[PDB]
Amino acid sequence: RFLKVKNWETDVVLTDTLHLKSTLETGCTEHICMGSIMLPVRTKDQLFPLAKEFLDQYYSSIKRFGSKAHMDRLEEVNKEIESTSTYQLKDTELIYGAKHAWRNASRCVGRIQWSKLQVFDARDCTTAHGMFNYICNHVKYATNKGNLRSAITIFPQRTDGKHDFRVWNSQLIRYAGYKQPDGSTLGDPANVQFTEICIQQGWKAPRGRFDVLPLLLQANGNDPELFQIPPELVLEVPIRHPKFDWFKDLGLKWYGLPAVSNMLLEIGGLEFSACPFSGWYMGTEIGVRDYCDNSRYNILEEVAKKMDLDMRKTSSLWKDQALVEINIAVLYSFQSDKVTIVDHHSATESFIKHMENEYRCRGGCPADWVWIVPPMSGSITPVFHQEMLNYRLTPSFEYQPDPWNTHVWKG
Amino acid sequence: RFLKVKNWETDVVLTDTLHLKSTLETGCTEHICMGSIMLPVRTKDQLFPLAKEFLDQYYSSIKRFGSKAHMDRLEEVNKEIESTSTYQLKDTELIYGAKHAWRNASRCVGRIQWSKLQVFDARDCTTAHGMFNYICNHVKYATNKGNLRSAITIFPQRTDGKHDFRVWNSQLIRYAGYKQPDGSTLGDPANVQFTEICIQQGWKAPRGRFDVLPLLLQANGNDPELFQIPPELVLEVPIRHPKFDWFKDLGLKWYGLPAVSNMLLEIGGLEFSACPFSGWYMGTEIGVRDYCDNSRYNILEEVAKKMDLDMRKTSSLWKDQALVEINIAVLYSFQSDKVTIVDHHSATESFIKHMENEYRCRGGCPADWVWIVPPMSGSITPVFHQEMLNYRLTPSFEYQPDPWNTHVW
Ligand code: HEM
Ligand code: HEM
Ligand SMILES: C[C@H](O)[C@H](O)C1=Nc2c(nc(N)[nH]c2=O)NC1
Ligand SMILES: C[C@H](O)[C@H](O)C1=Nc2c(nc(N)[nH]c2=O)NC1
Ligand SMILES: NC(=[NH2+])NCCC[C@H](N)C(=O)O
Ligand SMILES: NC(=[NH2+])NCCC[C@H](N)C(=O)O
Ligand SMILES: [Zn+2]
Repeated sequence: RFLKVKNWETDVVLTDTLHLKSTLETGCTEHICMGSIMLPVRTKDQLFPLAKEFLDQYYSSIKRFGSKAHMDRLEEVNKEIESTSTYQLKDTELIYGAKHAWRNASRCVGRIQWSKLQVFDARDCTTAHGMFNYICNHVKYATNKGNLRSAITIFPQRTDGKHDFRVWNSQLIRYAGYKQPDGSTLGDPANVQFTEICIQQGWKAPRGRFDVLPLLLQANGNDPELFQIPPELVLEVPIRHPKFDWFKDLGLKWYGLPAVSNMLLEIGGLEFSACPFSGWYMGTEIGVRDYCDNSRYNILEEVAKKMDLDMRKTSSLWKDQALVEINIAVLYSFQSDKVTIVDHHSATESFIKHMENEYRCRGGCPADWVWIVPPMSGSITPVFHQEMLNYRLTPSFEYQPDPWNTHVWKG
Repeated sequence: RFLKVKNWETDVVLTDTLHLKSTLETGCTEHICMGSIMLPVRTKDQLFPLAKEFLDQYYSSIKRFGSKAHMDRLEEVNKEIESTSTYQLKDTELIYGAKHAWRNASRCVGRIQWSKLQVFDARDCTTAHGMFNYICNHVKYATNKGNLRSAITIFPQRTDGKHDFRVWNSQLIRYAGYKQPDGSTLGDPANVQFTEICIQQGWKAPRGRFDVLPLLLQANGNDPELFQIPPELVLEVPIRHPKFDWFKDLGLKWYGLPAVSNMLLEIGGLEFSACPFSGWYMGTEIGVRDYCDNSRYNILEEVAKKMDLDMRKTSSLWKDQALVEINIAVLYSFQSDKVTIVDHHSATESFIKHMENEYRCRGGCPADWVWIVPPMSGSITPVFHQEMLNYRLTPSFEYQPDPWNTHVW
């Protein structure tokens, strides 16, 4: 069955067939849509099928479907599964898998870059210190002195679920958050719980507004260990405004490398629980969400005062005016320091081209409108006017429970 | 069964049971979400259950579920259907149904006012002139000299599909759109077509930027007729800026009464194909969408120019800067002339309050996030952080084919 999506600003209509290759569920039903809900070990029995589907997808991609190599590989994997209850991916398959998990990530607006992902194979890693070393190398490679390069580091896959590798941080680089006894929060409120865990594990917190958190790494199911990322490897950008000189006085800054590190990467049934990946920021992530969310740094009021805006009534749109300025500042500061970053207009325009290309060459592009449309100026970006279909393809990136909720402490 | 929705800014969690009474489909399936797609006569056998469902909910609301009156009514309607192959709602039922259709409109952010809807029963209507009269009265009543009042006028229900009442305009009051020789478009591009169908009908068009279109009314299935709305009944607002004295020079204006007229109202299986309704504007509808959409008035560049902003590269956010000033202008203009209007911050805050009331008093509130979150400053409004469940409840307002693609002169 064919499904069509229309762009209401350009009348361009596209046909989606790729959704037929989707077997996973969305969370919605014929009677209800859960499109705005944030969060809507395997056995041989179930592993064989998943491996085959994947290998079939892989061999078709290299134009070797049905070849001897394809058949030999399928036989080899099946023997290995029956013989060990699992199987190891070849390097080529891992790279293909990682790239496609990105290509299939419906919430990511930066997918036009999917094929250029640098994949670091850390499957030979066995200890927390080893993990730290791999992570430091990823950060330095990806940061590339400001000329950011997309990358992902893949640690050993899950086996019995009791020997998991996990990066307890939600992002490799992030600022600590501290709940004060007067009820206020110093730093980033989003990371208060994790910061408390770090302190308990022994981290000596400098209790500032922008303290880079330490890495809390778990290897082979052991208790996590603390490590400090070499400061020389953490690139930060002081935020200033091109017209307002008092902006710099707000004492704001952010890190240049966004590296999600708490997701699970699934490839051919295999589960990679520690797979930190990084790209580069879209301005609004920082300027709109990290700085202006009421539950994050929440700087709107202060910026509004400095601008001497009429804050007596919302209809003055003081919040909106300030939001724009803060976002102009974030983009300007990053550009001035030559640290890669993309504004939402540029990012969304590129996503539309990528999407159309994907329909034509792949038969579709699963996309989550709720996440794709920028958190500011929605309708003045092309994606707002673009109908999208959301469905789950594999390989894929999945959410997983925070480790502190499930880890069996060994002492 | 029971579903929970969380607000990530307030951590508040609400439980939804109301979705269980859902009947219609959503467009989605367990393998695919069509949440962002704009567009995802009955027989006696089909009607019977629908009527029962409605009366059952109506009587339950007045606290007399399973009463003699309830039973009698169901039996009465039951009989009427068997004979006339349909039935007539009592006035009380018509009012209850219309109010609930609004209550159930998942794409409406202004539902906190749902119970105050004024309903004008125009079922006794029979001609295009009669319809024109009813519409004029609705406009005057709703405009109320700028102190807007919500209202809906309900014309005769569907019978056989060959005797349908329809308002061909998409809104009671909208501006004309003409295709210039310049290749460009004069007026509102969204109505370029409908405009043509009217100009074709003899409408002498002033061919200006903002020309109030004429009503094209269809009664009892006959072909439609034209009518000019008394200019004294159309409240318009000149758009100026609280700081950019030059803004007014732009020469822009918008009407104060937003009145959707191309939808179909379903109550107890009965279909009301002509049911224009009006409320009042949320600022962004005009400032962000009507003025800044690329396929609408598309006025960003021009405004950014006058503001003398660096339009060389997108990263200067000139588009965003201008967008905000404009929207400040709309709210200022309307407020200056005492014409009801609500900003997106106030409107979304009220919707959150409404959702909570609805959850505690009805077990839920169907809502389409894609439409509820305003087209600008999304995450700066509380609804952005609010998980919502979208489902179809009845009575309801449904989309319907433009008549000029079904009629037959
Ligand atoms: C190259 C630059 C990249 C840009 C500009 C980009 C942009 C974005 C943005 C704006 C979001 C939403 C983030 C949020 O709201 O928290 C996102 C989500 C996502 N992206 Fe990307 N991305 C990039 C690279 C990557 C890479 C390297 C991968 C994977 C290898 C990826 C995987 C994902 C996934 C899985 C999500 C959803 C994460 C979640 O659910 O929290 N992205 N991306
Ligand atoms: C009184 C103030 C009202 C406010 C502030 C309000 C606000 C809104 C807004 C902002 C939208 C989206 C419009 C768009 O993007 O095109 C909308 C849609 C809608 N509203 Fe309301 N509304 C009001 C009254 C009404 C009334 C009186 C009814 C019906 C009795 C109603 C039924 C609906 C429906 C069915 C939609 C979706 C229409 C579509 O699909 O195009 N609204 N409303
Ligand atoms: C409840 C709602 O789904 C939630 O607030 C949303 N979060 C996000 C979103 N979009 C992005 N990119 N990131 C989010 O965290 N859209 C909506
Ligand atoms: C494609 C997408 O569904 C479309 O652009 C949208 N239109 C609208 C929307 N929301 C409102 N209120 N009105 C629209 O017309 N959300 C998204
Ligand atoms: N563009 C990216 N790679 N984003 C990753 C998510 C980062 C997160 N949204 C933040 O603001 O820190
Ligand atoms: N608030 C309302 N009643 N809106 C009805 C829809 C009007 C439409 N969005 C417009 O800008 O013309
Ligand atoms: Zn859905």
